[PDB]
Amino acid sequence: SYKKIRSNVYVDVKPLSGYEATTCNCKKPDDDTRKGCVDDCLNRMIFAECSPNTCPCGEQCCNQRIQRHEWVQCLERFRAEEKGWGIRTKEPLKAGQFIIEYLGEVVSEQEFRNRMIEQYHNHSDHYCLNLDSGMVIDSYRMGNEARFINHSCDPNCEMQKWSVNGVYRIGLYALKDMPAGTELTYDYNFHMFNVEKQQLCKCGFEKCRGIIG
Ligand SMILES: C[S@@+](CC[C@H](N)C(=O)[O-])C[C@H]1O[C@@H](n2cnc3c(N)ncnc32)[C@H](O)[C@@H]1O
Ligand SMILES: [Zn+2]
Ligand SMILES: [Zn+2]
Ligand SMILES: [Zn+2]
Repeated sequence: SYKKIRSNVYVDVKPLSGYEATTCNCKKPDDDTRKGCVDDCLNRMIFAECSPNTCPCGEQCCNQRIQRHEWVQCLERFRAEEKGWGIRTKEPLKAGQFIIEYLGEVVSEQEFRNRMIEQYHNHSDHYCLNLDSGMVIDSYRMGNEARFINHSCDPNCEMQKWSVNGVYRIGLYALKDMPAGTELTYDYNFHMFNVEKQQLCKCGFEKCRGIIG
């Protein structure tokens, strides 16, 4: 239970990326149906999204996925085995594919530490990612479906920090091909803000670490 938000809620923090000037030099394809900025793209290489009114490809550019909230419509919440409630795809997914933005409240470290002590006592789950410079996307109360995605020691998805119009935002990308019905997973230890509490890992993998965080 949470409020669904279409976009992040900025509380007491602004996660400015520091860089702004972005022009591709990767060129428009003549076909309307063929995508513009692919793996060559200068901006994509530094994990920055193109700006629509400056990009050499304009509307052909597929390096604006967060900006344009170009999420996938497969995602389905389901009764996960031992893990509670998880999320899978009804449709096959290819590697490198943008899946969903991770949404929530953007809060400072002290604001989150406050919320942890003041409000998130005797809580069995942990809904938040490190963003930047000790800023946190908290999704305990507000967020999207990306909050139901479980941990794996062997993940098929990955949280990527992007500069979008001067602002850092986190997007979920596939690491491998995934067929219909398969649950989405990522490695928490990377992104999850270090909390004193530890949890047994039920990801069910040969070389499972046995612990989360
Ligand atoms: C961000 S929530 C994920 C959604 C959660 N499954 C639910 O039902 O709301 C993280 C919590 O899910 C559970 N969880 C996620 N991955 C797990 C795993 N690999 N093994 C056991 N529990 C897991 C843990 O209780 C963890 O605190
Ligand atoms: Zn480009
Ligand atoms: Zn572009
Ligand atoms: Zn594991």
